[PDB]
Amino acid sequence: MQHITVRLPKKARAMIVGEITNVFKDKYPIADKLKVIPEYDVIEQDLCKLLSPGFPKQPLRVYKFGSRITGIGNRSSDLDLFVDIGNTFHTFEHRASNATVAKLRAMRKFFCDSEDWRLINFIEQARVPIIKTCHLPTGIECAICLNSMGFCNTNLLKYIFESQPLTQYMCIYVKNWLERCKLTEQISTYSITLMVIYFLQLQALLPPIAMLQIEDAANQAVLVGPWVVNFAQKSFSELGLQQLKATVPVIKGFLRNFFAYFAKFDYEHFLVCPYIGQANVEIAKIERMLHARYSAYVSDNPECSIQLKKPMVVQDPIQLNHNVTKAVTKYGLQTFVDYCQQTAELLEEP
Ligand SMILES: O=c1ccn([C@@H]2O[C@H](COP(=O)(O)OP(=O)(O)OP(=O)(O)O)[C@@H](O)[C@H]2O)c(=O)[nH]1
Ligand SMILES: O=c1ccn([C@@H]2O[C@H](COP(=O)(O)OP(=O)(O)OP(=O)(O)O)[C@@H](O)[C@H]2O)c(=O)[nH]1
Ligand SMILES: [Mg+2]
Repeated sequence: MQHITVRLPKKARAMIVGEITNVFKDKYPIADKLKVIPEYDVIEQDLCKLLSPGFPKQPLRVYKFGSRITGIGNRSSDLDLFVDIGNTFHTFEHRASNATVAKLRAMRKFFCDSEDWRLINFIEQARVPIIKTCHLPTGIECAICLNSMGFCNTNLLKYIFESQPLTQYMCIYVKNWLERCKLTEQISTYSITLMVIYFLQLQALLPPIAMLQIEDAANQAVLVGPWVVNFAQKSFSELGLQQLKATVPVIKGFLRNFFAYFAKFDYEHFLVCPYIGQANVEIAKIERMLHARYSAYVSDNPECSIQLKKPMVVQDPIQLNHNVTKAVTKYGLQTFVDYCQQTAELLEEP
């Protein structure tokens, strides 16, 4: 019923009204530690040893990505892995090719037969097909794919989080909030990460991604199909952006404003747009504001444009044809908005 507000789940309410310190006391130091632990080298080595024989004359490289690597993971987080077999890094696949699916199918048997791996699930129908498998010596669940784009946006998030740590604290908070609100079926960890990034861009605390991707005599694009996946690694001092120390008061204030902002955002006409990094980016206008490679890509592939006829539009800042919240329904959006409203209220000072 659209005339009634969806009540914030008690599990979320107890954590919000509870101290924000308890939300980080343990979570931030764990997340920081998990950016680099020796277990990941063991996983990398075991994965290469396992898979090389199946692809004998081909280069093979493992790329770690996802929340562990960016610094918002916890001990139960998966480890996301991109296996590059035969220099596919720079090849864009909107949906996986038959050749990609064949390689993933071949990889399945290796994990099945190995004593060191428990095959959990082989997901073939997804946008990004993945093999979910537990590395038994470490106990870490690995999510293995053949698509480089997540690794690319992981390196962007890592730069953002390291340059402006407030961002990372906020993402740890909002990730946990999403879980306690039971919103993860429609809004992913990565979606809410992009929302935090966009919010802070509007506070002049983060640069637009477009500004990091100027193509001139000094800087050339790394391309994955039509997408520019590199970025200038400028100091924030050179960018002219201040770098805050995240304290509990500071985080609490930015979080209240975050939820207040997305509580009142006009999802019918505007999109969350970390590429442009400015306020009030119109759904009606975004496609004309993108780089010429986008226009050329869609002109040749009109079925592959960003999906804008959706309740909630959050555009990936690198894979510009991807609305990462395209699965949010009308009622799921109302639920999100209602939860944001109630959360910002509980974060007010007296
Ligand atoms: O490289 C990736 C990409 C995505 N994912 C994660 O896989 C999960 C499922 O991905 P989606 O949320 O996109 O839903 P889906 O499987 O039905 O595929 P589409 O609707 O987009 O067509 C999501 O939680 C995503 O974050 C990865 O783990 N690795
Ligand atoms: O829509 C999507 C979803 C996911 N991804 C890419 O897949 C990465 C892994 O997608 P995950 O679903 O594993 O999320 P996450 O690792 O960021 O956080 P967890 O819930 O696992 O702790 C994401 O961090 C992103 O790089 C996309 O590129 N697009
Ligand atoms: Mg992950």
